[PDB]
Amino acid sequence: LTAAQELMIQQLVAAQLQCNKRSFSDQPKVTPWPLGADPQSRDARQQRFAHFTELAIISVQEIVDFAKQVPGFLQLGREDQIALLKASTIEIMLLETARRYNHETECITFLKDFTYSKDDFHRAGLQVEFINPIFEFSRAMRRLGLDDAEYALLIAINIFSADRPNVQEPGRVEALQQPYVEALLSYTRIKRPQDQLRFPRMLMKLVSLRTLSSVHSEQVFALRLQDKKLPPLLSEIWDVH
Amino acid sequence: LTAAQELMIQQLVAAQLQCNKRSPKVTPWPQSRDARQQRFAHFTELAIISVQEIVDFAKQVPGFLQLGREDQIALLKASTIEIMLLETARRYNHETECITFLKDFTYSKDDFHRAGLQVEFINPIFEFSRAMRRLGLDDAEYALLIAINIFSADRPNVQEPGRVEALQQPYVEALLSYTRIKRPQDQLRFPRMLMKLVSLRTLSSVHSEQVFALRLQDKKLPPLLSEIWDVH
Ligand SMILES: O=C(O)Cc1cccc(OCCCN(Cc2cccc(C(F)(F)F)c2Cl)CC(c2ccccc2)c2ccccc2)c1
Ligand SMILES: O=C(O)Cc1cccc(OCCCN(Cc2cccc(C(F)(F)F)c2Cl)CC(c2ccccc2)c2ccccc2)c1
Repeated sequence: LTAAQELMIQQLVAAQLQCNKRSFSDQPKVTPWPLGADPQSRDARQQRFAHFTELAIISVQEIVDFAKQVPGFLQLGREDQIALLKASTIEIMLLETARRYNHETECITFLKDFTYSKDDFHRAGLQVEFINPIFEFSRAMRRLGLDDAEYALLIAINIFSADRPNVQEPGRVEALQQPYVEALLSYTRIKRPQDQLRFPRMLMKLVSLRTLSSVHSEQVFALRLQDKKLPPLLSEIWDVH
Repeated sequence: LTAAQELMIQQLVAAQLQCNKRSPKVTPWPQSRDARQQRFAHFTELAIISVQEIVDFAKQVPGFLQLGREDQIALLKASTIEIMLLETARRYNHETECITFLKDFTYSKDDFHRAGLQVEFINPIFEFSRAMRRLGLDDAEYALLIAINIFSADRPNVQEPGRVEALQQPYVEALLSYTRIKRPQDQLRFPRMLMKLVSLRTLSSVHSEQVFALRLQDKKLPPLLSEIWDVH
């Protein structure tokens, strides 16, 4: 690896780590999960869903801040930064969620200590069409066994996707993406020099994330039909309105 | 390149050319409402022709008939629109900004609008087409991309995803080696190609939205397309 590729990876990893520290700091601010008689009532379902929207709000805000720290992001015009973040945020959340899936327990751990089973998501009113694919994707991500440098680079590559809607300088976005693809290629070559299909398997995950983003749109659309509104920051990125 | 890999690549290239060479009669291309439905009927029929090619090509991709019938159907259902977009990109002429079906039938961005397709559908297909032309894939690269697209284990309703992924592997290896030997000083060739598979997933959603917009606009897919793209 060149010094510049090493610097680049260190920057992304360190920025990610500041984001994690913020999550740990805000865990005490989150409205506790109802550990109630869990009486299959309408009230506690709303409380679970609301508690989940707060985790999502935390992640959406960290993603905004992380992207300013990604070398090159600030060279794009503000309208393209917005467009790239609009589209890639849900995909980055899915990657960060897969990274926190525990295949042994079949549970996901957000923030510092908040851990959730399949049925926990079901209990917040999320549809099976949403839950099941996210868990499939997470266990697929685990088989690759990505480290910190690999997750971070994948995320940067995801941010600089030139086929997002409303992008005004798509060629420019592709040229900012290329150094990240290059660093991921060189890094995987050096780390597992005898698994040559690892690199293309990682990029295939970018493909899966597009489908999941679609699934997510249908979930939010099912929310509109159920009269469940999202909080302002989430509504701002994901509702058509 | 090993003999097994040359065999497989050549098989795809020759299959692709024989599917093309062999492929009929169509509704004449003719602004009134009768005329909208006309142009639309016309393109619907060109799309059926393409579906027939793709289906015939898939059953000749080594690996495809090793799968159960259910997975065969599931992978074709999902792949068809994506391969069609790939074939459409291939028939884009950069110099005329027009797309040519079947040697002869030629159309511009306007022609697609005059047949009542969303602009939200047309503009992304033309963006993809021209991006695909910059990449300049050769016959082997296209063929191999298509086979890789077919064997995506994450399609809806796949029963044996581990098997589908196992079958995708040798096509991915063959594309890696082909690009290393045929373009040795373009390191990112290979990943740029795989990144088109990402674009295609999103184009697939855009297409579902266009199918949905036909449903509320009282515009019916003909039965062979309906079997693929309508719900229920
Ligand atoms: O944990 C951290 O440190 C920061 C972080 C990183 C990633 C995710 C995260 O919180 C996610 C909270 C759980 N979640 C909420 C959610 C996300 C996106 C949209 C919606 C909504 F629009 F539907 F409201 C919701 Cl409710 C759900 C989670 C999930 C996991 C497993 C099955 C089903 C759902 C999820 C969904 C989409 C993307 C990522 C996670 C905090
Ligand atoms: O010409 C050949 O040799 C065989 C061939 C190869 C590729 C395409 C093809 O048919 C062209 C049909 C044009 N088309 C119709 C269409 C395709 C897919 C879905 C739908 C529907 F769901 F809307 F019904 C339609 Cl109407 C549209 C075409 C297009 C190009 C550019 C802008 C807008 C639309 C297209 C759309 C999607 C995928 C491929 C082509 C025959």
